[PDB]
Amino acid sequence: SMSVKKPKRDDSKDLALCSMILTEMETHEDAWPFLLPVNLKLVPGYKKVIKKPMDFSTIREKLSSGQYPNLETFALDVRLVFDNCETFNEDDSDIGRAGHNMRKYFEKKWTDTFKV
Ligand SMILES: CC(=O)N1CCc2[nH]c3ccc(Cl)cc3c2C1
Repeated sequence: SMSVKKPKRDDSKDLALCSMILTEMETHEDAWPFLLPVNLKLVPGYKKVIKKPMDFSTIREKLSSGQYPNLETFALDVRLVFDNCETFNEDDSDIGRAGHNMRKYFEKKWTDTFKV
């Protein structure tokens, strides 16, 4: 509260570390569904159903331009990619599997980097 803060957890390297995680995300073999925004003119249903589209390129641009106030808003956008993928894709599809795989890969990197 006013004049009462817990000790400052060091956040100076967060930007760089989130960038590194994102690079690892971008270069994963199963990232292909997520690299660019879904083409809303070419994918029937997507626009109406998915209220907040997100993709890796959009996250990279937001990151590079200071649009994440903190590491948690970054993780919210990453998770949004996978949440959308689950909303739109059957688990037993290539893309549904890719999303589960990428979520798993992300969350380990996330824990190991910021919670281990
Ligand atoms: C991620 C997802 O729900 N999408 C919607 C379905 C879909 N199909 C694709 C084929 C090729 C590429 Cl590169 C991406 C896609 C997507 C993206």
